[PDB]
Amino acid sequence: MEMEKEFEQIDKSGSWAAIYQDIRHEASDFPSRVAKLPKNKNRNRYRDVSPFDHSRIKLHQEDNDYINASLIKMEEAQRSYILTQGPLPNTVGHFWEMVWEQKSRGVVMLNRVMEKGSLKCAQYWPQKEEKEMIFEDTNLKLTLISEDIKSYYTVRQLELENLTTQETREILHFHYTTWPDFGVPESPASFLNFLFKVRESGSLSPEHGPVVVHCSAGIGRSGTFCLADTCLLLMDKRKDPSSVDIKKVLLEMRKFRMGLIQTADQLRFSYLAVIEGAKFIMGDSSVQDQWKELSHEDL
Ligand SMILES: Cc1ccc(Sc2ncccc2C(=O)O)cc1
Ligand SMILES: Cc1ccc(Sc2ncccc2C(=O)O)cc1
Repeated sequence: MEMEKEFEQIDKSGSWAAIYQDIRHEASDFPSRVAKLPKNKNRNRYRDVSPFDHSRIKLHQEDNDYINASLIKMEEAQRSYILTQGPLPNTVGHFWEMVWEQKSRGVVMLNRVMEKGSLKCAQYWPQKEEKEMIFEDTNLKLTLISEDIKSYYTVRQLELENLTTQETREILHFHYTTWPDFGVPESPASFLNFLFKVRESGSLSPEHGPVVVHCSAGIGRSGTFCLADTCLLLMDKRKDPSSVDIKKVLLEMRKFRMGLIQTADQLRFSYLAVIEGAKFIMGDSSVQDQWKELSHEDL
């Protein structure tokens, strides 16, 4: 079926939980043996969220090459993403090692450091220009260059230096700051405006390594971001945009990391985002300005 009318048909029939459970039943199951080795227990935030062996990102280190991160490679859309958990106190150095080794330009963060009164990830970037961070275990230095705070998100320019070779690179940090502690946003307008800002930066483009995207576990909000981006790109590439099947795309992405999209509410929100985003793309270029306005990002 098409998307927008399949959407109204699930709303009127109130069957989002059943649709989502079907996806869970059909999703791939691949081994994650490296994640479960005892030496890696303090490298995993959640015991039930692990990268598959076949798609996990390897650190270029001979002692322990493990990080909780997966390469999602979308062949028809010609986009790749790295999805990872929020860094832990003992993995912030591994996190920036991965960014360096994979030649990423951008990092997309979809959570706040504290949510629901508990820590959801480490403070892994510097908050003041004059107070840089040094990661001694991986020999990297990280400096805040500039920060632009908007109403729904913040963009930061960061400098990452490999202290071994004295090479430097500019990394862009895209921080969506307004996802609610419970549930999903009422309108997808600010999330879509954010996605378009990441796109406009070059961070998703083939001349760079894959974008690194995370939330707390790296499967829920993170899955919503890459699912919406890939579906919109396929609608632009194909002769028949109504042939894009969001459930089939999600199952393809779940071949590369378990658990993407964590609730039926996140599934419904992903449909909403793709539906509204397809109107702004067209050919309606003006819709982009509309999203920006409706997002009230200023202040
Ligand atoms: C490796 C790297 C190089 C350059 C930059 S940007 C910059 N650096 C210093 C002053 C100003 C800027 C600016 O972009 O205005 C970031 C990272
Ligand atoms: C064990 C575990 C912990 C956390 C997560 S993320 C999550 N969990 C439950 C609902 C929603 C989300 C979300 O994606 O926001 C997944 C698994």
